[PDB]
Amino acid sequence: ADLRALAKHLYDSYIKSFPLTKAKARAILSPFVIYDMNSAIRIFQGCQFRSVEAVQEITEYAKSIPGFVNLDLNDQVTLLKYGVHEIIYTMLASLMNKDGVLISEGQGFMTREFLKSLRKPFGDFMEPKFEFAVKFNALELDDSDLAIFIAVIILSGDRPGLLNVKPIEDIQDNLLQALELQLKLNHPESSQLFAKLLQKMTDLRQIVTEHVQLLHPLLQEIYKDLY
Amino acid sequence: NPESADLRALAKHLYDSYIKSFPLTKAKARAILTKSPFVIYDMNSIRIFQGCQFRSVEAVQEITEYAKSIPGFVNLDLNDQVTLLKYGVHEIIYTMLASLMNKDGVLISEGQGFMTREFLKSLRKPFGDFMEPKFEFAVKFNALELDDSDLAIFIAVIILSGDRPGLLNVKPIEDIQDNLLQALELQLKLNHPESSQLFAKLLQKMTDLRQIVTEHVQLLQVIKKTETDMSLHPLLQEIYKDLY
Ligand SMILES: O=C(O)[C@H](Cc1ccccc1)Oc1ccc(-c2cccc3ccccc23)cc1
Repeated sequence: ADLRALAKHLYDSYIKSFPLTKAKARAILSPFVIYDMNSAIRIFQGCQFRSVEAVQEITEYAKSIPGFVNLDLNDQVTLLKYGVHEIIYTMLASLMNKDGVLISEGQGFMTREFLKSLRKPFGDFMEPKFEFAVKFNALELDDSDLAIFIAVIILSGDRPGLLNVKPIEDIQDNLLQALELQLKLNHPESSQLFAKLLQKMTDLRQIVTEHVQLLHPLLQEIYKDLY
Repeated sequence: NPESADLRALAKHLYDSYIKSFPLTKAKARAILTKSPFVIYDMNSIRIFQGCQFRSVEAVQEITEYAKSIPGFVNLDLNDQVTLLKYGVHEIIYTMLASLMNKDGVLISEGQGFMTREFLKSLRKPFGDFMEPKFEFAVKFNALELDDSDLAIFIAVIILSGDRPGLLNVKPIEDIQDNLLQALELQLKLNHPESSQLFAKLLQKMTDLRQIVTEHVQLLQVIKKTETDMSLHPLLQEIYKDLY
């Protein structure tokens, strides 16, 4: 059918857009372990720099989603604006376990306790994403499921200020069918995977809103607006 | 298929419990909105907020009665019963509230009145924005064209969520929600054969549900201290105490 072609195309584009896949993360999870100060504001700013990296990679991945480049430009702008943060957290889950997260494209690993011990502002920076990551990682998704999931996420017709919702929901419809079939084929004995996955978007958005809540002139200019 | 039959029996039980638990259903509300209400559209007729607290508390009682009928719920560990009710009852209040709203206003007083959206937008201090997020949700949610038989399973699903903060025995809850989600899927396929992937879109609406409740929590924090003379009910106070 159409849905396996769509799923293979999306998987191939995910492999090509994202250097460090979930499979490689699971493989690792040897990295340099950062467990304390001997191994503040530098960690937070580094996370924002990695985030701008990732925004660029995600936008490139979005352009490969069939139909997306054809949409009205304002609607592509606002879909990426509100989608990239939820996708960043979805992809960050791939790099985490209960004890820490892999950083630096897989060569480092920083511990959850070292992150939890930072001074007042930065001590809760990461803790909601660890709490979420444990739940999301319990779904035991792999890369081919995530490739379709994040596309679904990008094609969300509820973002405020959308000009033309109809083609976007049409595409998300195709994607949703493709995802449902992908999860039936890959996870036979995972009874209601589709529904549980869609439920996870509620925690995704709650993370995003809480993180928005918590939040050199040329550098200031590069790393403003898209977080 | 033999399993679809079991899901049908579950759906029928849930629907029957819904009808028994909520005196004013979506069907009656729609019938009244299209036997006719008195309309309130300006002052000529703080008080409204206390009315909303009285109705909220009554809704909490009705939803607790419904919850007791969801198969398995009363057999759960009493602490998880308290946690699920604490985290689910407001999502359910806004869900059922959408049934009573259209673009222009909302039914009040057991259906005998209708208060206009603009009037509710014109209220003083930080009260003008009380109903707006609800009207904005209601317009999108009513667009799904759900009926009582769909809603009855949906709100059960909303109660039995295994990601609620602080649950002890997640396993029985995810088993119940798995069952309820199969039941809802079947019901929506049979009852709305032509609406494509309605199940996915309904499940996606839970996101806006949670955004409504967390924004209402903030607004509540801003409301209670401006007017130290205002009063909050212990039931709602205890539901909001911990939270997020
Ligand atoms: O959240 C809920 O339980 C309901 C939901 C709901 C929405 C619409 C119609 C019916 C019910 O909203 C409420 C919002 C406000 C107050 C309230 C009343 C009196 C004094 C207050 C002082 C500080 C804060 C809140 C106060 C009660 C319920």
